[PDB]
Amino acid sequence: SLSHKAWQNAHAMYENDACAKALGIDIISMDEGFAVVTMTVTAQMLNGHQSCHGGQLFSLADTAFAYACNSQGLAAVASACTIDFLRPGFAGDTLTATAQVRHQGKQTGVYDIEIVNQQQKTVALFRGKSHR
Amino acid sequence: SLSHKAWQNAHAMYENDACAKALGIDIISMDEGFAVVTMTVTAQMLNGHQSCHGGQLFSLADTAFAYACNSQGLAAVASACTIDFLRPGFAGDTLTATAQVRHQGKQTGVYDIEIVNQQQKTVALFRGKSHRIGGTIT
Amino acid sequence: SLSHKAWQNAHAMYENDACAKALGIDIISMDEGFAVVTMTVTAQMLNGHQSCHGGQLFSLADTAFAYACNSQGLAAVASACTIDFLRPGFAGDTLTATAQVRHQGKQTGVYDIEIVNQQQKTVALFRGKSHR
Amino acid sequence: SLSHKAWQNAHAMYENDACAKALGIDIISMDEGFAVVTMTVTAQMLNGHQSCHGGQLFSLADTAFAYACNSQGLAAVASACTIDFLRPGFAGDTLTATAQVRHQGKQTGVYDIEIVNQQQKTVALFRGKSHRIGGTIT
Repeated sequence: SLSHKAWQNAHAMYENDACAKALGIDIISMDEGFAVVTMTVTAQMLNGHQSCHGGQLFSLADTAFAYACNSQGLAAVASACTIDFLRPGFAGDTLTATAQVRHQGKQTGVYDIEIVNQQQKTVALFRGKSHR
Repeated sequence: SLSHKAWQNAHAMYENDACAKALGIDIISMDEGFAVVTMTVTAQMLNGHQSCHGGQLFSLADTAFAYACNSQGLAAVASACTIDFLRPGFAGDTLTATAQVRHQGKQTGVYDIEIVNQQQKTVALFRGKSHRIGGTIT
Repeated sequence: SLSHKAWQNAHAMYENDACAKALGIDIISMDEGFAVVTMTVTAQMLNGHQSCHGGQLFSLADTAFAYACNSQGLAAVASACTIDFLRPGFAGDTLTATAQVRHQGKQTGVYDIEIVNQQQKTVALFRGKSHR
Repeated sequence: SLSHKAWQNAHAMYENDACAKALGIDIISMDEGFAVVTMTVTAQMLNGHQSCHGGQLFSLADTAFAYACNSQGLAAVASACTIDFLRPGFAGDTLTATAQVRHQGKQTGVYDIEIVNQQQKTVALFRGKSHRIGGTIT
């Protein structure tokens, strides 16, 4: 019932935590409809121009997004995502991704995620459309 | 010709692409403004629904995109892009990403990528915008 | 029944035709899941830099899209749209918008629209996500 | 100060903006990187569901966007953008589009626009990318 819903919440949280662990992502701040997580770029994530590969950035943002869904028990997947890359993230940068619900409908939602560096400059903007 | 140059560029890039090699991406087709790459979904890449993670799918699309927009010999990177996820990728699924130039100016370009599984079903649609960053490729 | 569905088709077509009329849009070619329509930019559509305003371009593309939905009886609205503007459309250009279904799900779809000028250069690319 | 300059720019542009005037757009707030504009949905703008047309909604968002990204005094145009439609706009609805800078480099910028109706419900979310085209505004 209620207890199945609670179980699903806890299950979605365990899964999100396992991906975060495996990516080296830490929760810094989290509350209703938002989450701020951090990650350090390591030399293992560099593309040929020595910056963070777009797929790690996309995961870091996906994980922040999952945590923002999960702050309110609203487990969802992304159905679409738009991303502006403004500056590269280099090895050793500490990247902070904030995700924030902007609209939550009956079946779908829109979430914005901003990734910034340790100089507080914007590395990337995402807007995602979610489903569930 | 243009296709031979496109493949030389792609061989140069792939030879030091550890993300592509780590994910098992192979390149199967190359022409100027055009690339087709391939990857098998292994269990390691799955979320809680036994479905491929977005970042792996994004990475596949971004790889066909990097090849297609670097194929003319001018180093270029993504400034922006959009992805629609249409169907899950399940373990064992073989996924083919095809990237095709829609516009290429002196500095900027637009490239459409489609990811299709072995049943010929669309998994995902991506559209990427590139920016040349100066000089020749890595 | 069937005849209600047929009536709705014909009704959606009349509406799309009235918007096209009011925008000066002509059908050039149309078939299952695609439509190619044209429009001339008039001096009444210019912004301050003397090019077509983005909202006329958006309408021209919306109308091509409606006609592509309607080619197969699949009346829909756009829920999201992404647009790259590559070159302006100037007064007197004849702009051709092609719309093409790329995916059609149970409730939703994706359509691509390209607008080109009379020199066959690309003026704008749209990708739309549709609903119905 | 910065806001006074922002409003001078906006008065200069609006004074010859016939699309804004034709659609009844008014400007109500201006600061550097920031603009709020307003419009009432009349019957003339409705589709077959008695709902505002996308192009009118797009035009409203693009107007707040043009104001916000021209507010620093450097002529700039949209190179790309994306819109999510969330709720219909019905006749009589008063719609407010607020545009806020997320990034502004020397040449390019990103601006987020939200359209809200008189019940404070979101109608639409738009994100636009701008490109400066040289010199001062029209």
